[PDB]
Amino acid sequence: PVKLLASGEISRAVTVHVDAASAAAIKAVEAAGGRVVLPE
RNA sequence: GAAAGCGAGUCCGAAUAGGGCGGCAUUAGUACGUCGGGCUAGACUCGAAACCAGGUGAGCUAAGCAUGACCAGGUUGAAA
Repeated sequence: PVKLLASGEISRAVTVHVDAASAAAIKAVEAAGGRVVLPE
């Protein structure tokens, strides 16, 4: 499976479809505008 | 990180000392080739004494069995 990690900092609206993400990765996509969709 | 796992953080720990990593001030790989070296094969070439497998030999020699052959001449003089 995939994973999102907080390294880049430009801020933009993005909708991510990863299988998991780090605390500061989710709390970075939302703060910049956008949703992170993790399955059931 | 032993792992679960967490993630530019993570591991010991009960939070503060530190290991390893990131940013590093910071630069990049991958495929094929030729060459250096490594590993694995007989591994630069040549050489054992030996160990193991299957077979060949008793026409030599050691013996055994079957059936044949051989021992001039002279001396001594047992029992009965």
